[PDB]
Amino acid sequence: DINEQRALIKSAHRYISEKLEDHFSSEFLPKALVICGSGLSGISTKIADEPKPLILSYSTIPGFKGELIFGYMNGAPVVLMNGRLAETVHPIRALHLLGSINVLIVTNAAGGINASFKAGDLMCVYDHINFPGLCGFHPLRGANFDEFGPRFLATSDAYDLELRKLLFSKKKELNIERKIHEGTYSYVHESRAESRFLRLAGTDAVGMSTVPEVVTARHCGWRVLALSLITNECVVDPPASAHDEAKASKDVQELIFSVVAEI
Amino acid sequence: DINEQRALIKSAHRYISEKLEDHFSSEFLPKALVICGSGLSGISTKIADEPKPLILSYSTIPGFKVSTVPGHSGELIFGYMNGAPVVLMNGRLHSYEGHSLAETVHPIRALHLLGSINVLIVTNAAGGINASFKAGDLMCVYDHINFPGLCGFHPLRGANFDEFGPRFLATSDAYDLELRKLLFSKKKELNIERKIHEGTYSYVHGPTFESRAESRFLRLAGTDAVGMSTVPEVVTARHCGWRVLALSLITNECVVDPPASAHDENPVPIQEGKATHEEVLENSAKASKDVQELIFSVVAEI
Amino acid sequence: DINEQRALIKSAHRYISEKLEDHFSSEFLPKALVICGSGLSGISTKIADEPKPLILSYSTIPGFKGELIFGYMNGAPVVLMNGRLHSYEGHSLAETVHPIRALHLLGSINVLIVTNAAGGINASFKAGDLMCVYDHINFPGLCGFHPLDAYDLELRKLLFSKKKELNIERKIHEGTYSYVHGPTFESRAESRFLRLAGTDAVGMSTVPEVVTARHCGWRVLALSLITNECVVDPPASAHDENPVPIQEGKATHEEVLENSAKASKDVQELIFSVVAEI
Ligand SMILES: O=c1[nH]cnc2c(C[N@@H+]3C[C@H](CO)[C@@H](O)C3)c[nH]c12
Ligand SMILES: O=c1[nH]cnc2c(C[N@H+]3C[C@H](CO)[C@@H](O)C3)c[nH]c12
Repeated sequence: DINEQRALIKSAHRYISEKLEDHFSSEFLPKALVICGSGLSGISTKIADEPKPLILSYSTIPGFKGELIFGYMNGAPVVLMNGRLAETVHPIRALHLLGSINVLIVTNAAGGINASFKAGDLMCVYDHINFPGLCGFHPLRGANFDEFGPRFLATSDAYDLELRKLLFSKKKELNIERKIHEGTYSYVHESRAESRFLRLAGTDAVGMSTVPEVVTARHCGWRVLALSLITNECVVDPPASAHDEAKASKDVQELIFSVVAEI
Repeated sequence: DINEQRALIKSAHRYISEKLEDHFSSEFLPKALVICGSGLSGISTKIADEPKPLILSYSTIPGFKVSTVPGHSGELIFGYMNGAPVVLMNGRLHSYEGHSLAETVHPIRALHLLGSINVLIVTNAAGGINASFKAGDLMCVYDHINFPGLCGFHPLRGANFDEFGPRFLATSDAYDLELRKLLFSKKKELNIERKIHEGTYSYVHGPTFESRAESRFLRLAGTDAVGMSTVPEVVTARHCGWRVLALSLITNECVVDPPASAHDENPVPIQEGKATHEEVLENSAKASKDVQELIFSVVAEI
Repeated sequence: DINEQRALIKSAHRYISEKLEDHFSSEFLPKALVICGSGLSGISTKIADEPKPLILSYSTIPGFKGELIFGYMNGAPVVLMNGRLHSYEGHSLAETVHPIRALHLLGSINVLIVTNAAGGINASFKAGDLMCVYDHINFPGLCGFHPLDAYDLELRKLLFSKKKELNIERKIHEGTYSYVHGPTFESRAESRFLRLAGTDAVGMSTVPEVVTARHCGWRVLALSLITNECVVDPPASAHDENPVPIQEGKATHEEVLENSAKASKDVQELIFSVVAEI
């Protein structure tokens, strides 16, 4: 089970590393993996046309259940995951074997739970609640990959302070007027009562991605920067009583483009 | 399948029972199962040399799964502690290792069939969520939160073992009052100064330590200490009709403050105070002698 | 699995549809499905004698893991589910809602009326009160357990108008039902948690049926019978010299069944009145 998972991770790396060497004139050693969430596939446009980026379809990569994009962004070599529990984070581990990536930048679309948030706002993630992981669906469940990281991983330090300071500094410099908050992302696998529960539980934004990748990247020792696009404000007010009578993506693109040059 | 689970339970029992009958000259009828938590395997040193104890490796008993952790694979130790026949589970299984909850509590079912055990004494290490707790303190468990259980991961899911207990088990009475009073009486008798709080333990799956927001969530939900075991064993023992005494060692203080903000002028490093397994083990080791002596005293009076 | 799940649902519909054709002289097209929860089998007595109702045991219907009763109630053609399935029994959520998906294929049902027993979490509720459900919290759904605006306002108003018309004194609250997996009754700390989470009543069923009915395009009316008041007080401390016994007030299935049966006549009268205006 872990033996087969290890072999598939090594096969994926083996394949990827070979394709890089055949494609690039110099060693390609990406400093970051960028995961483009829903509606944010335009991050790819920010990849320079020279040298010609390398594109591998997931179908072609051993053990990948979409495409991987290898190229330069603002002078830095990166990999983009265009589209996306053990198997869902397999790509992170396969890419870790390249031995160059030290930052995961992950973007997603999320529902606004914090009452201050409005659609179109951004939220830099500085904490998370991994609801399925508290219960029994967890990317690290099973035998530990001892070569990658520890059996018991702290997550109180999951969201790098310097990367967050960097993101905000870059926003003020490109003078982006879009609202950006800092808060807690809750991962779940939506009623008024459930949204109310999420709010009182401490949720600022909610969605069904990101956290398993953040946990897996942290397990590998990477730094993590995570950014949510608030697509809508969830309603928390009770139903009526029977007794009664893509502008965002553009901004995300430029933020990330700026960020990676200092990564 | 339940008829498959019954067969595995009956098989484990038969193996264990036959081992005992061949090892001890008097019928061995343990009154308590003691489950030893992280860093507390020292409890086994309280088993007397005479009569010779019996040690059964998990790897040799049907249905038992071994730890994925080397080389602590886990063993059942049958012997006399302070004159009382007991069985110790030296090592427990955790669901984060990849075992089903049913697998982690199978030994309780198998041992129930000996027909003598009426008390579970369960120990564990836990992170302190209650702000007043400090590493080194003990907490006597008088209540729990089974959040994974509410959400679909429950050791009693499936056809009910009607031979053992009710389809619908109350848990508002899970933590016997007289055993908790016994525990505190022994603290007094032994002049142990270590604090023993009383409070609520929450089971979470792991294997990550909790984020700040998760810990804040557990806190607002009423958690005093958090760990990755114990609750499914308690529930299963209760299903079998045993009384339960549960004792947590607070091995670390969960970090619950919001992380440094990007806007903060003098930020606290987000790594400050982070939990590590090494801190848990070293703190378990420091408190082990007190835990050993408390249990040694308790088993003579059950 | 999925293109085969579809086959089992069609197989169930074929079985049922032919049994109905064989049984009734005129086309029988039920407009409501009533799911009879814990201790509420008495609904069956409200089915009229003429035309004779058809009973189908769950054991003879393809894919069903109880009985289905097809007949007229207060002039309305309905189906009753006498017995429901629960995830704590080891059944997948898909298996627990299979009967709804099969019956949807008749193309005639447009209302689910679902009843259940529930523990009272709201401090003001008493055993014997009813609660009309207007919202829910799906706890297993947080982890992705899933069978595949929910609770019709006009049906809720209809329920209250019938309580008034029938002079039923029994209290009917309106509030939030929390679905938790079971099969244990909640600990004191768990019940206090549910209360702070916004729960008014707690139970181990219903939500997956509601979600499935909505997916099939049906309106939903859900009624909980409060059968017991959940214990919330912290248990006796070892330091208390005058402790309240930890067993005091504990939930039992016996209490649930007895209290379900006591409220059953009122619930039957309500549902009987409602289906005629569905
Ligand atoms: O206090 C409660 N907690 C959770 N569920 C129920 C229920 C509902 N049903 C009743 C049945 C156990 O009596 C089981 O299927 C859950 C009644 N009271 C409670
Ligand atoms: O802060 C905590 N959170 C969750 N569990 C534990 C435990 C119990 N542990 C011990 C072990 C990790 O150190 C693992 O099996 C769960 C001690 N401290 C904490």
